[PDB]
Amino acid sequence: NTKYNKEFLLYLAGFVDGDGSIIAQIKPNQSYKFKHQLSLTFQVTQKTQRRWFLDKLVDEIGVGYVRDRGSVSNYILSEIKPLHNFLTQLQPFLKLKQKQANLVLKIIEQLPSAKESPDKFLEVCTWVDQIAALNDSKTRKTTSETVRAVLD
Amino acid sequence: NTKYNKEFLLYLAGFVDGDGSIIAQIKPNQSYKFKHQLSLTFQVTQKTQRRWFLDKLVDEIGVGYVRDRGSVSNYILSEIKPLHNFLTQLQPFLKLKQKQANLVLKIIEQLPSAKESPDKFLEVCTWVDQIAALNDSKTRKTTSETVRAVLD
DNA sequence: TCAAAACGTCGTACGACGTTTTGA
DNA sequence: TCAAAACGTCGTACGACGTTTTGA
Ligand SMILES: [Ca+2]
Ligand SMILES: [Ca+2]
Repeated sequence: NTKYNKEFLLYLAGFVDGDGSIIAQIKPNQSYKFKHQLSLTFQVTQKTQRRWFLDKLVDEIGVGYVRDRGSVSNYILSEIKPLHNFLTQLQPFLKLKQKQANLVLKIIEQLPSAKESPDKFLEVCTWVDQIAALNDSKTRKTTSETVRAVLD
Repeated sequence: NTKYNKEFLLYLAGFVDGDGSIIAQIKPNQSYKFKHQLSLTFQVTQKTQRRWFLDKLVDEIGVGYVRDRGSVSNYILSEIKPLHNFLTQLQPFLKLKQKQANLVLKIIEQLPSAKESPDKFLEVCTWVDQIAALNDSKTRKTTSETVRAVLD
Protein backbone atom coordinates (compact mmCIF):
# COMPACT_ATOMS: atom_id res chain seq x y z
CA ASN A 1 0.00 0.00 0.00
CA THR A 2 1.53 3.24 -1.27
CA LYS A 3 1.72 6.55 0.63
CA TYR A 4 0.56 9.65 -1.23
CA ASN A 5 2.06 13.14 -1.06
CA LYS A 6 0.03 15.33 1.32
CA GLU A 7 -0.02 18.30 -1.06
CA PHE A 8 -1.24 16.05 -3.86
CA LEU A 9 -4.04 14.97 -1.53
CA LEU A 10 -5.01 18.52 -0.50
CA TYR A 11 -5.36 19.44 -4.17
CA LEU A 12 -6.97 16.22 -5.36
CA ALA A 13 -9.41 16.51 -2.46
CA GLY A 14 -10.74 19.92 -3.45
CA PHE A 15 -10.88 18.75 -7.04
CA VAL A 16 -12.74 15.57 -6.12
CA ASP A 17 -15.09 17.63 -3.97
CA GLY A 18 -15.52 19.56 -7.22
CA ASP A 19 -15.76 17.09 -10.12
CA GLY A 20 -15.61 13.78 -8.26
CA SER A 21 -18.06 11.10 -7.23
CA ILE A 22 -18.07 8.59 -4.40
CA ILE A 23 -20.60 5.96 -5.39
CA ALA A 24 -22.07 2.80 -3.92
CA GLN A 25 -24.66 0.64 -5.64
CA ILE A 26 -26.76 -2.48 -5.21
CA LYS A 27 -26.55 -3.88 -8.74
CA PRO A 28 -29.11 -6.66 -9.32
CA ASN A 29 -27.46 -9.89 -10.46
CA GLN A 30 -28.81 -13.45 -10.40
CA SER A 31 -25.36 -15.04 -10.07
CA TYR A 32 -24.99 -13.83 -6.47
CA LYS A 33 -26.26 -15.66 -3.35
CA PHE A 34 -28.37 -12.63 -2.47
CA LYS A 35 -29.18 -11.91 -6.12
CA HIS A 36 -27.40 -8.58 -5.75
CA GLN A 37 -23.82 -7.34 -5.90
CA LEU A 38 -22.33 -4.61 -3.71
CA SER A 39 -20.35 -2.25 -5.92
CA LEU A 40 -18.02 0.60 -4.96
CA THR A 41 -16.66 3.26 -7.30
CA PHE A 42 -14.43 6.30 -7.06
CA GLN A 43 -14.62 8.48 -10.16
CA VAL A 44 -13.46 11.85 -11.43
CA THR A 45 -15.30 13.20 -14.48
CA GLN A 46 -13.74 15.52 -17.08
CA LYS A 47 -14.46 16.72 -20.63
CA THR A 48 -12.41 14.58 -23.01
CA GLN A 49 -10.44 17.62 -24.21
CA ARG A 50 -8.79 17.58 -20.77
CA ARG A 51 -8.46 13.80 -20.36
CA TRP A 52 -4.70 14.29 -20.05
CA PHE A 53 -5.56 15.35 -16.51
CA LEU A 54 -7.20 12.03 -15.68
CA ASP A 55 -4.34 10.06 -17.25
CA LYS A 56 -2.15 11.99 -14.84
CA LEU A 57 -4.30 10.70 -11.94
CA VAL A 58 -3.76 7.11 -13.03
CA ASP A 59 -0.02 7.79 -12.83
CA GLU A 60 -0.03 9.71 -9.57
CA ILE A 61 -2.32 7.20 -7.83
CA GLY A 62 -0.78 4.22 -9.60
CA VAL A 63 -4.05 2.32 -9.90
CA GLY A 64 -7.25 2.67 -11.91
CA TYR A 65 -7.83 3.71 -15.50
CA VAL A 66 -9.50 6.32 -17.68
CA ARG A 67 -12.42 5.70 -20.00
CA ASP A 68 -13.69 7.94 -22.79
CA ARG A 69 -17.38 7.76 -23.71
CA GLY A 70 -17.61 10.67 -26.13
CA SER A 71 -17.73 14.17 -24.68
CA VAL A 72 -16.45 13.16 -21.24
CA SER A 73 -13.98 10.72 -19.69
CA ASN A 74 -13.92 9.20 -16.22
CA TYR A 75 -11.14 8.16 -13.91
CA ILE A 76 -12.24 4.87 -12.39
CA LEU A 77 -11.13 3.13 -9.21
CA SER A 78 -13.11 0.00 -8.27
CA GLU A 79 -10.55 -2.48 -6.95
CA ILE A 80 -11.72 -2.85 -3.33
CA LYS A 81 -8.24 -2.90 -1.73
CA PRO A 82 -6.36 0.03 -3.32
CA LEU A 83 -9.63 1.94 -2.99
CA HIS A 84 -9.42 1.47 0.77
CA ASN A 85 -5.78 2.58 0.85
CA PHE A 86 -6.69 5.64 -1.23
CA LEU A 87 -9.87 6.84 0.51
CA THR A 88 -8.22 6.16 3.87
CA GLN A 89 -5.56 8.73 3.07
CA LEU A 90 -7.75 11.19 1.15
CA GLN A 91 -10.73 11.25 3.53
CA PRO A 92 -9.29 13.71 6.12
CA PHE A 93 -9.11 16.51 3.54
CA LEU A 94 -12.56 16.16 1.96
CA LYS A 95 -15.10 18.78 3.03
CA LEU A 96 -18.10 17.98 0.84
CA LYS A 97 -17.80 14.21 0.43
CA GLN A 98 -15.99 13.09 3.59
CA LYS A 99 -19.10 11.30 4.91
CA GLN A 100 -19.60 9.26 1.74
CA ALA A 101 -15.89 8.42 1.87
CA ASN A 102 -16.07 6.99 5.38
CA LEU A 103 -19.38 5.21 4.70
CA VAL A 104 -17.51 3.44 1.90
CA LEU A 105 -14.51 2.59 4.12
CA LYS A 106 -16.96 1.11 6.64
CA ILE A 107 -18.87 -0.78 3.93
CA ILE A 108 -15.65 -2.28 2.58
CA GLU A 109 -14.56 -3.68 5.95
CA GLN A 110 -17.95 -5.31 6.47
CA LEU A 111 -18.02 -6.72 2.94
CA PRO A 112 -16.56 -10.16 3.76
CA SER A 113 -18.84 -10.33 6.81
CA ALA A 114 -21.92 -9.13 4.91
CA LYS A 115 -21.85 -12.14 2.57
CA GLU A 116 -22.76 -14.53 5.38
CA SER A 117 -25.87 -13.39 7.23
CA PRO A 118 -28.61 -12.08 4.92
CA ASP A 119 -29.38 -9.73 7.82
CA LYS A 120 -25.91 -8.17 8.02
CA PHE A 121 -25.99 -7.97 4.23
CA LEU A 122 -29.20 -5.96 4.44
CA GLU A 123 -27.72 -3.68 7.10
CA VAL A 124 -24.83 -2.80 4.78
CA CYS A 125 -27.34 -1.94 2.04
CA THR A 126 -28.82 0.68 4.36
CA TRP A 127 -25.31 2.11 4.49
CA VAL A 128 -25.43 2.43 0.71
CA ASP A 129 -28.74 4.26 1.10
CA GLN A 130 -26.95 6.75 3.35
CA ILE A 131 -24.37 7.42 0.64
CA ALA A 132 -26.96 7.89 -2.10
CA ALA A 133 -28.73 10.30 0.26
CA LEU A 134 -25.63 12.44 0.78
CA ASN A 135 -25.15 12.56 -2.99
CA ASP A 136 -27.17 14.52 -5.57
CA SER A 137 -29.04 11.33 -6.40
CA LYS A 138 -31.66 11.51 -9.18
CA THR A 139 -31.89 8.22 -11.12
CA ARG A 140 -31.63 5.56 -8.41
CA LYS A 141 -33.73 2.41 -8.81
CA THR A 142 -32.46 -0.41 -6.55
CA THR A 143 -32.36 0.29 -2.79
CA SER A 144 -32.25 -1.65 0.50
CA GLU A 145 -36.01 -2.22 0.39
CA THR A 146 -35.55 -3.94 -2.96
CA VAL A 147 -33.09 -6.33 -1.34
CA ARG A 148 -35.54 -6.81 1.53
CA ALA A 149 -38.44 -7.79 -0.75
CA VAL A 150 -36.23 -10.17 -2.74
CA LEU A 151 -34.70 -11.82 0.33
CA ASP A 152 -38.21 -13.19 0.87
CA ASN B 1 -3.52 42.37 1.68
CA THR B 2 -3.96 39.23 3.77
CA LYS B 3 -1.66 36.21 3.38
CA TYR B 4 -3.30 32.83 2.69
CA ASN B 5 -2.64 29.44 4.27
CA LYS B 6 -0.94 27.07 1.84
CA GLU B 7 -3.21 24.22 3.00
CA PHE B 8 -6.16 26.43 2.13
CA LEU B 9 -4.84 27.43 -1.30
CA LEU B 10 -3.93 23.88 -2.29
CA TYR B 11 -7.42 22.61 -1.53
CA LEU B 12 -9.11 25.59 -3.17
CA ALA B 13 -6.95 25.37 -6.28
CA GLY B 14 -8.32 21.89 -6.84
CA PHE B 15 -11.85 22.99 -6.04
CA VAL B 16 -11.60 25.90 -8.48
CA ASP B 17 -10.18 23.77 -11.30
CA GLY B 18 -13.36 21.81 -10.60
CA ASP B 19 -16.30 24.13 -9.95
CA GLY B 20 -14.53 27.44 -10.50
CA SER B 21 -14.48 29.99 -13.27
CA ILE B 22 -12.01 32.75 -14.04
CA ILE B 23 -13.97 35.05 -16.34
CA ALA B 24 -13.00 38.06 -18.47
CA GLN B 25 -15.53 40.23 -20.30
CA ILE B 26 -15.83 43.30 -22.48
CA LYS B 27 -19.24 44.67 -21.54
CA PRO B 28 -20.92 47.04 -24.04
CA ASN B 29 -21.75 50.17 -22.07
CA GLN B 30 -22.32 53.64 -23.58
CA SER B 31 -21.15 55.44 -20.45
CA TYR B 32 -17.56 54.33 -20.91
CA LYS B 33 -15.07 56.32 -23.01
CA PHE B 34 -14.52 53.34 -25.32
CA LYS B 35 -18.17 52.40 -24.87
CA HIS B 36 -17.06 49.16 -23.19
CA GLN B 37 -16.15 48.04 -19.69
CA LEU B 38 -13.35 45.62 -18.91
CA SER B 39 -14.91 43.26 -16.38
CA LEU B 40 -13.12 40.57 -14.38
CA THR B 41 -14.91 38.00 -12.23
CA PHE B 42 -13.57 35.16 -10.13
CA GLN B 43 -16.46 32.87 -9.17
CA VAL B 44 -17.40 29.51 -7.69
CA THR B 45 -20.75 27.87 -8.40
CA GLN B 46 -22.59 25.44 -6.15
CA LYS B 47 -26.04 23.94 -5.57
CA THR B 48 -27.80 26.16 -3.03
CA GLN B 49 -28.17 23.41 -0.42
CA ARG B 50 -24.37 23.48 -0.08
CA ARG B 51 -24.53 27.27 -0.02
CA TRP B 52 -22.73 27.20 3.35
CA PHE B 53 -19.61 26.15 1.44
CA LEU B 54 -19.48 29.37 -0.57
CA ASP B 55 -20.53 31.28 2.56
CA LYS B 56 -17.59 29.88 4.54
CA LEU B 57 -15.35 30.85 1.61
CA VAL B 58 -16.30 34.51 1.95
CA ASP B 59 -15.17 34.33 5.56
CA GLU B 60 -11.84 32.69 4.75
CA ILE B 61 -10.95 34.66 1.61
CA GLY B 62 -11.97 37.85 3.39
CA VAL B 63 -13.71 39.57 0.48
CA GLY B 64 -16.35 38.92 -2.16
CA TYR B 65 -19.88 37.74 -1.47
CA VAL B 66 -22.40 34.99 -2.25
CA ARG B 67 -25.66 35.40 -4.16
CA ASP B 68 -28.55 32.96 -4.44
CA ARG B 69 -29.77 32.41 -7.99
CA GLY B 70 -32.79 30.16 -7.58
CA SER B 71 -31.40 26.62 -7.51
CA VAL B 72 -27.64 27.35 -7.48
CA SER B 73 -25.46 29.89 -5.70
CA ASN B 74 -22.28 31.81 -6.56
CA TYR B 75 -19.30 33.17 -4.74
CA ILE B 76 -18.18 36.25 -6.64
CA LEU B 77 -14.96 38.23 -6.41
CA SER B 78 -14.77 41.31 -8.63
CA GLU B 79 -12.99 43.99 -6.59
CA ILE B 80 -9.88 44.58 -8.72
CA LYS B 81 -7.26 44.94 -5.93
CA PRO B 82 -8.26 41.94 -3.75
CA LEU B 83 -8.78 39.85 -6.87
CA HIS B 84 -5.18 40.53 -7.78
CA ASN B 85 -3.76 39.71 -4.36
CA PHE B 86 -5.87 36.55 -4.18
CA LEU B 87 -5.10 35.26 -7.68
CA THR B 88 -1.41 36.02 -7.22
CA GLN B 89 -1.24 33.46 -4.39
CA LEU B 90 -3.60 30.87 -5.93
CA GLN B 91 -2.00 30.85 -9.36
CA PRO B 92 0.96 28.58 -8.51
CA PHE B 93 -1.35 25.73 -7.42
CA LEU B 94 -3.91 25.81 -10.25
CA LYS B 95 -3.58 23.12 -12.92
CA LEU B 96 -6.56 23.67 -15.24
CA LYS B 97 -7.01 27.45 -14.96
CA GLN B 98 -3.49 28.76 -14.35
CA LYS B 99 -3.03 30.39 -17.75
CA GLN B 100 -6.31 32.30 -17.50
CA ALA B 101 -5.33 33.26 -13.98
CA ASN B 102 -2.03 34.72 -15.22
CA LEU B 103 -3.76 36.63 -18.01
CA VAL B 104 -6.32 38.06 -15.62
CA LEU B 105 -3.76 39.58 -13.26
CA LYS B 106 -1.73 40.71 -16.27
CA ILE B 107 -4.81 42.64 -17.37
CA ILE B 108 -5.35 44.18 -13.94
CA GLU B 109 -1.86 45.68 -14.25
CA GLN B 110 -2.44 47.18 -17.70
CA LEU B 111 -5.87 48.54 -16.77
CA PRO B 112 -4.59 51.96 -15.65
CA SER B 113 -2.77 52.59 -18.94
CA ALA B 114 -5.42 50.87 -21.05
CA LYS B 115 -7.89 53.69 -20.45
CA GLU B 116 -5.72 56.19 -22.30
CA SER B 117 -4.76 54.67 -25.66
CA PRO B 118 -7.30 52.67 -27.71
CA ASP B 119 -4.35 50.76 -29.18
CA LYS B 120 -3.42 49.84 -25.61
CA PHE B 121 -7.07 49.21 -24.77
CA LEU B 122 -7.69 47.15 -27.90
CA GLU B 123 -4.58 45.11 -27.11
CA VAL B 124 -5.87 44.33 -23.63
CA CYS B 125 -9.12 43.22 -25.28
CA THR B 126 -7.21 40.48 -27.08
CA TRP B 127 -5.95 39.24 -23.73
CA VAL B 128 -9.63 38.97 -22.79
CA ASP B 129 -10.00 36.91 -25.97
CA GLN B 130 -7.26 34.55 -24.79
CA ILE B 131 -9.09 33.79 -21.54
CA ALA B 132 -12.36 33.17 -23.41
CA ALA B 133 -10.41 30.79 -25.64
CA LEU B 134 -8.88 28.85 -22.74
CA ASN B 135 -12.25 28.48 -20.99
CA ASP B 136 -15.19 26.43 -22.25
CA SER B 137 -16.79 29.44 -23.93
CA LYS B 138 -20.19 28.88 -25.54
CA THR B 139 -22.14 32.16 -25.58
CA ARG B 140 -19.51 34.85 -26.11
CA LYS B 141 -20.93 37.85 -27.97
CA THR B 142 -18.58 40.80 -27.43
CA THR B 143 -14.95 40.39 -28.50
CA SER B 144 -11.96 42.61 -29.27
CA GLU B 145 -13.11 42.60 -32.89
CA THR B 146 -16.45 44.10 -31.86
CA VAL B 147 -14.57 46.73 -29.86
CA ARG B 148 -12.29 47.30 -32.86
CA ALA B 149 -15.16 48.32 -35.14
CA VAL B 150 -16.94 50.42 -32.49
CA LEU B 151 -13.64 52.28 -32.18
CA ASP B 152 -14.07 53.88 -35.62
C1' DT C 1 -16.74 57.93 -16.60
C1' DC C 2 -15.61 54.41 -13.96
C1' DA C 3 -15.59 50.27 -10.24
C1' DA C 4 -18.65 47.34 -8.74
C1' DA C 5 -22.97 45.26 -8.39
C1' DA C 6 -27.32 43.63 -9.65
C1' DC C 7 -29.68 40.41 -12.33
C1' DG C 8 -30.41 37.17 -16.47
C1' DT C 9 -29.36 33.07 -20.06
C1' DC C 10 -27.73 29.24 -22.22
C1' DG C 11 -25.61 24.68 -23.27
C1' DT C 12 -23.16 21.51 -21.49
C1' DA C 13 -19.76 19.10 -18.33
C1' DC C 14 -20.49 16.72 -15.11
C1' DG C 15 -22.17 13.47 -11.13
C1' DA C 16 -24.68 9.47 -10.21
C1' DC C 17 -26.74 6.22 -11.25
C1' DG C 18 -28.39 1.87 -14.51
C1' DT C 19 -27.45 -2.94 -16.95
C1' DT C 20 -24.89 -6.93 -18.73
C1' DT C 21 -20.61 -9.46 -19.25
C1' DT C 22 -15.74 -11.09 -17.84
C1' DG C 23 -12.97 -13.95 -15.97
C1' DA C 24 -10.82 -16.36 -11.38
C1' DT D 1 -20.46 -17.35 -6.55
C1' DC D 2 -17.69 -13.51 -6.55
C1' DA D 3 -14.67 -8.71 -7.85
C1' DA D 4 -14.05 -5.98 -11.52
C1' DA D 5 -14.76 -4.27 -16.07
C1' DA D 6 -17.61 -2.87 -20.06
C1' DC D 7 -20.74 0.07 -21.55
C1' DG D 8 -25.07 2.89 -21.04
C1' DT D 9 -28.26 7.14 -19.92
C1' DC D 10 -30.55 10.58 -17.08
C1' DG D 11 -31.10 15.24 -15.14
C1' DT D 12 -29.04 18.58 -13.62
C1' DA D 13 -25.19 21.51 -11.13
C1' DC D 14 -22.23 23.83 -13.04
C1' DG D 15 -19.28 27.23 -15.77
C1' DA D 16 -19.34 31.15 -18.74
C1' DC D 17 -21.09 34.22 -20.53
C1' DG D 18 -24.99 38.18 -21.25
C1' DT D 19 -27.55 43.17 -20.01
C1' DT D 20 -28.53 46.73 -17.11
C1' DT D 21 -28.28 49.67 -12.83
C1' DT D 22 -25.73 52.01 -8.87
C1' DG D 23 -23.30 55.63 -6.86
C1' DA D 24 -18.10 58.38 -5.78
CA1 LIG E 1 -19.47 19.84 -8.38
CA1 LIG F 1 -15.24 21.13 -13.98
